[PDB]
Amino acid sequence: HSHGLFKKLGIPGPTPLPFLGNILSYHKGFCMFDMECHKKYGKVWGFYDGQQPVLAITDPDMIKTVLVKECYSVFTNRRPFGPVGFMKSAISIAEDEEWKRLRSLLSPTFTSGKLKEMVPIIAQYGDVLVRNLRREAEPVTLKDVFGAYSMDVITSTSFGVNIDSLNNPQDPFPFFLSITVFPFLIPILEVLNICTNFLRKSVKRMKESDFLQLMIDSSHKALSDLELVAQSIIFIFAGYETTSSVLSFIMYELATHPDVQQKLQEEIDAVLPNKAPPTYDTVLQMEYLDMVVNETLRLFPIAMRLERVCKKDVEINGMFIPKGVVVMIPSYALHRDPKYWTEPEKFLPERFSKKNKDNIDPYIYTPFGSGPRNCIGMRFALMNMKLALIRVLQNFSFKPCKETQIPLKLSLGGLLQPEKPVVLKVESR
Amino acid sequence: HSHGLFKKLGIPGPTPLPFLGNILSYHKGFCMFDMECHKKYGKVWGFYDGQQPVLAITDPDMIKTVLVKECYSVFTNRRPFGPVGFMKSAISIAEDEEWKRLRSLLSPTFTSGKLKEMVPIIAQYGDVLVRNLRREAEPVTLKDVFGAYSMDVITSTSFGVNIDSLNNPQDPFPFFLSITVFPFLIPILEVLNICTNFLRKSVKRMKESDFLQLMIDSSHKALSDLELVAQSIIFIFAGYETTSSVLSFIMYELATHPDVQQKLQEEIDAVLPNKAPPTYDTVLQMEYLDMVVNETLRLFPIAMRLERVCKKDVEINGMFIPKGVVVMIPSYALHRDPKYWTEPEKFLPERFSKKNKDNIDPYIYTPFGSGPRNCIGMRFALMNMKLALIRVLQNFSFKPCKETQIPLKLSLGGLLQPEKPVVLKVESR
Ligand code: HEM
Ligand code: HEM
Ligand SMILES: O=C(N[C@H](CS[C@H](Cc1ccccc1)C(=O)NCCCc1cccnc1)Cc1cccc2ccccc12)c1cccnc1
Ligand SMILES: O=C(N[C@H](CS[C@H](Cc1ccccc1)C(=O)NCCCc1cccnc1)Cc1cccc2ccccc12)c1cccnc1
Repeated sequence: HSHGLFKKLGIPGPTPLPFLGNILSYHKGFCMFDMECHKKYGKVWGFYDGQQPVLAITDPDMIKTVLVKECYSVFTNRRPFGPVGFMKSAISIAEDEEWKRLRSLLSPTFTSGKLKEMVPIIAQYGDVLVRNLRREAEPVTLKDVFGAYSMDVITSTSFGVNIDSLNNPQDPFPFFLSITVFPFLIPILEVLNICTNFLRKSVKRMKESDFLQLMIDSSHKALSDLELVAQSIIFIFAGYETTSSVLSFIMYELATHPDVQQKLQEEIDAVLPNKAPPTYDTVLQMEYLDMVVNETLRLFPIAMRLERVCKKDVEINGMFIPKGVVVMIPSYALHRDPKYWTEPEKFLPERFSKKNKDNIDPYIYTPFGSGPRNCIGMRFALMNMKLALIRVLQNFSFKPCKETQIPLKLSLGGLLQPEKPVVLKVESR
Repeated sequence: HSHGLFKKLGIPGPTPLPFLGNILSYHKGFCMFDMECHKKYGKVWGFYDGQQPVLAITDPDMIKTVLVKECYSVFTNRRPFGPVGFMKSAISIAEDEEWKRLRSLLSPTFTSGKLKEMVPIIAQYGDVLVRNLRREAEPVTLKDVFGAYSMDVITSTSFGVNIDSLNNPQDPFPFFLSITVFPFLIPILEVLNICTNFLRKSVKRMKESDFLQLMIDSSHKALSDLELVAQSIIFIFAGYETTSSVLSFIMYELATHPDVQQKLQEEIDAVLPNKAPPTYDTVLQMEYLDMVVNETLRLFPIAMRLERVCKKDVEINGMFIPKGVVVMIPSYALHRDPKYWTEPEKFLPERFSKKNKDNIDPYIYTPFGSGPRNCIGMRFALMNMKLALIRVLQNFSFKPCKETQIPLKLSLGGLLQPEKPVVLKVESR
């Protein structure tokens, strides 16, 4: 069918098989597929997820045109996910005009000062972590401890609840993607009644009569109860998973690089002497801390792939793109590209130093994306993580163990998840 | 699911059943449904074809906004038909940018002078009709004789072929619409390989090395062989069916109204004395002839329903419409509306007289639609029909028979087709 598209465009790529397209080459994960295609075909290439044509671009100017220059008019939406039901109205899933409203509706949640009156609330949960951390079983599953914290902070910044997750919490947060081959079955399930339930109303209950309160405020600017919940489901998952997952990845690199973990712990002692309470302005000046979370986001991107659906015919940077093609930016392949990073498989936070910050193109390293559809909780995630990295390193040191996977191997599937959990030996001072 | 839409909009209509919506009320045809809903709910009402919300409008200013004012930006497309395959690129089926190109590509086919150098070719096939008509079996199936002619003229104006259809032609030109209830299965069949074949290449053969020649001319302005054929399939079907079907409907009203058939035959004798050959300018001045084809198009519209898919949220004439709603204009219900026509079930061509032409709103009587997506072959159809009505009435008179359905009843399904064919007794002079 559409498998002759890239042939007619003069665009190279792996020859697709009938119906399946190129999905068979995902047997080592799409990152390995993206990197190998990046080396065999160059700056641009096309392939097929089933019968869906995907155009991969690695040129920075062209990437900037897709994510920024032609976002509103052409590349407004990502690949349509489903079946979801009412979750179609979630901001990270909605399209065009409905998303444009949801973005403007939820933008003021993480402004400059909106995060400033969060630290007094976030700081309290930090101690709860150091208390549950101070346990002396003289490794530790870094994910659960970080997940307990990250759930406690996003459920508190969005709504009013604290949860010492030493006991059981209620947040219940895969291997199913046949649609990517055969997605034409999504409209089948949109009427087959396919989707949350416990949380689909547990959130809905919230009346409180602030993310929750800056929404019940609900002129072409309304918000149903399900809409309230649909945004809450996204914010809770993103605040729990993304934070905790990256925090554990950061700790793995700190344990396997004692010089970096030690030089960072020196940074926290100086700027915050006598283990002073982390404020909103002390985080924003620890420079080496910023480099450490930045270099970890390079080697372990949560996206791995950035994508935009072409909505109408375009010619960008001297190349025509038809409607309905998914334009993909292989962030993982670009973050590991030896053409932009020397020894790219190595953990070296000096890439983001004061002098080396200029050599980085902001359209090759895009851990939060860019443009109007970038990560809306980027600054909340950076602050929530850095507030965590500061207090946990002011008190503890982290060290490998016999139950630690070294070198850490990432699930060769479709998730910035490790094969084995990060279990590090925690030591105290 | 979406069945609560019109309830939340304050818009009345028949309460839908699960999954089916309101399709059950089509048991007397959608025209009866449109007329009865027009009388029970007023100027605007909504219903569901399955789970697809359809908004019916009868206000002329609002109809003008949909068909004309907001065509390019909002109401660019009709209901997506399928499964078709390569026929998706046919102009009457394509969407937005692809249709916008196909319209500009095929517009010059029926200009002012483009039809003027057609009459010398069309006139020859007229005689072929009067020859096959002069047969004296002293009724006649009006459709086959008209269909033989209308196929001979559109296959000649578009490509080079004549066909005395006294013998067998090759044009092979239903009752299947489950999709209207359950259309989510269309993308299933777009990959299940569901569609023409004989004609899918019989047309393709055309090389000729003029509709065919003004296309092989095939910069973002190309046309594949299938595209050539896909447009040819539409032009052939429209030139054969629409012409012959309306011609037979016109003859039925002329046979059942001898005063109108006689007054029209007087009109042809005067303007064209001594049965002078019909030219391009003699057709354009027979005024009563124009009224007769106009009044027949009122009682027997080929559309019955005009529809546009709402592509983005709009507020038109003080009413909000969400994305994805099909806006329907019930042409049949409006053509039979006693509020705009006195005794609307009666055949009275004086409604379109010189003085009575002003009382007609051009957005209540829309047999060819209006706006950028109107009938592109309107003037070719009007000329091709009037050129036929002139010569066939210059020689013959048409009269009811025992094998004639009086009063004629239309298929209560979804087609301007009669229940029984128009079989009239043809007499000569
Ligand atoms: C280390 C932490 C995080 C990373 C690396 C990350 C990464 C990303 C990326 C790559 C995108 C897509 C950008 C694009 O396609 O151009 C995105 C979007 C988004 N992020 Fe995050 N994210 C993080 C944390 C969070 C948090 C804490 C929230 C809290 C609400 C959040 C909410 C969202 C939403 C709602 C979107 C979709 C925005 C839209 O569709 O308009 N993210 N994020
Ligand atoms: C009595 C004869 C005819 C009638 C009553 C008729 C009626 C119509 C109507 C109601 C529409 C839709 C307009 C709208 O939705 O606003 C249409 C569209 C169209 N007609 Fe006809 N038609 C006739 C003959 C023809 C002929 C002879 C052709 C020859 C090519 C033709 C080609 C088309 C095409 C291609 C479209 C689609 C235009 C587009 O999608 O841009 N029609 N017609
Ligand atoms: O993942 C698909 N689309 C997605 C859009 S839906 C997806 C559904 C979902 C809901 C609840 C839990 C888990 C998944 C969704 O809401 N996620 C973002 C919600 C929270 C979050 C996570 C991470 C960074 N910030 C924010 C596009 C998308 C948006 C934002 C961030 C993303 C990060 C990685 C990958 C995709 C991303 C997809 C996959 C296969 C086929 N088609 C579509
Ligand atoms: O009929 C559907 N859509 C249609 C768009 S496809 C339809 C498919 C088809 C191809 C070949 C033979 C018969 C049908 C198509 O090409 N016709 C127009 C082709 C010739 C023609 C006929 C009549 C007046 N002029 C021109 C919308 C549409 C366009 C133009 C004129 C129309 C007249 C009456 C009704 C619909 C019309 C539909 C039905 C159910 C569900 N969804 C969609």
